Amino acid sequence: WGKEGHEIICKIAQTRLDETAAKAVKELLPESAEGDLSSLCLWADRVKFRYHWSSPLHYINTPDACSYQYNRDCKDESGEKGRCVAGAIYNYTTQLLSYKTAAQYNLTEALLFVSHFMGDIHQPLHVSYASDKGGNTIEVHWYTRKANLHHIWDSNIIETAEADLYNSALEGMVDALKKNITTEWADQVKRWETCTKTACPDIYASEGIQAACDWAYKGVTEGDTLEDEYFYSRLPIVYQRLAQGGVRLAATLNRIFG
Ligand SMILES: *[C@@H]1O[C@H](CO)[C@@H](O[C@@H]2O[C@H](CO)[C@@H](O[C@@H]3O[C@H](CO)[C@@H](O)[C@H](O[C@H]4O[C@H](CO)[C@@H](O)[C@H](O)[C@@H]4O)[C@@H]3O)[C@H](O)[C@H]2NC(C)=O)[C@H](O)[C@H]1NC(C)=O
Ligand SMILES: *[C@@H]1O[C@H](CO)[C@@H](O[C@@H]2O[C@H](CO)[C@@H](O)[C@H](O)[C@H]2NC(C)=O)[C@H](O)[C@H]1NC(C)=O
Ligand SMILES: *[C@@H]1O[C@H](CO)[C@@H](O)[C@H](O)[C@H]1NC(C)=O
Ligand SMILES: [Zn+2]
Ligand SMILES: [Zn+2]
Ligand SMILES: [Zn+2]
Repeated sequence: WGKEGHEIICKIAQTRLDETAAKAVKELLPESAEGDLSSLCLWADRVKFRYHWSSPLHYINTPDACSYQYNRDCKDESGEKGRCVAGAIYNYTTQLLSYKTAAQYNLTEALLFVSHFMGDIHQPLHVSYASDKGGNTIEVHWYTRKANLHHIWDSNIIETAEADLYNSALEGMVDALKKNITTEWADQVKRWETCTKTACPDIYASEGIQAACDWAYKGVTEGDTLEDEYFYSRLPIVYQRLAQGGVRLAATLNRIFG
């Protein structure tokens, strides 16, 4: 996701932390954050080159098919196993288990990475085809503007919804997502939070590629103009994935710090 998606996910998550997790997050955040996790949920994107080793950790590349397997797909351009967003989530959640224990890692970074990557693993086109670079090479128009399909999913759909209903800001969208988490999707939310291991990234990635095939890629050809029909039909999936991301980020931090 772009800025708006990560902010939404982290705002939802921080309000769903239990007391012990809320305290740990406040302690691990720098003073400059003023206690707001969402103010740093794009930090990972800014260190893609400062920490070049981190760039493959934002996504998963799959073959041209609608399936994800950790062993097959979680690896970077040198084939190094684990170097994908799922592997990163396992890494940084494990690191955070070390908070306040008697026993090398910067746990502020671990928090910022897990927060961002929990978001990215929910963007459908972050678990999609290597052959089109997760939709980055699929050039279309979003209404009147040229854009690639990946960018439409990272940013354009959310921003257009913001402008359509929420006066070009994310607060109204956040409150509507929270409303639905409580009153429309309560049953689902309980399932989203369930994880028998730290975290369950492979579950999230498998959902993501299914969404990529069913919703993101579906019906789209190079050069198409995506407009109201695509926007209105895909918006609910975006809402679902943002809500899942926020719910799962909170549930994961609650497990880690409890
Ligand atoms: C789990 O989280 C940790 C902490 O963020 C993260 O560890 C980092 O791993 C990278 C490598 O993946 C380390 O970067 C290396 O640093 C060493 C020396 O400090 C350098 O020599 C390396 O440069 C060589 O290797 C590169 C290949 O990675 C080449 O491209 C390059 O040309 C050089 O030959 C490299 O920069 C980094 O230091 C650690 N940091 C810490 C604190 O351990 C780890 O990758 C995460 N794993 C996941 C998410 O799977
Ligand atoms: C733990 O990691 C964070 C993030 O990398 C470090 O905070 C950064 O520190 C650098 C250098 O002092 C500054 O330029 C940035 O302003 C800081 N970023 C943030 C988000 O706070 C922190 O210093 C690290 N702790 C260590 C290395 O002990
Ligand atoms: C909330 O759910 C209602 C009813 O299903 C739906 O009309 C609305 O679009 C949803 N809003 C969000 C932000 O998901
Ligand atoms: Zn993102
Ligand atoms: Zn992206
Ligand atoms: Zn990212």
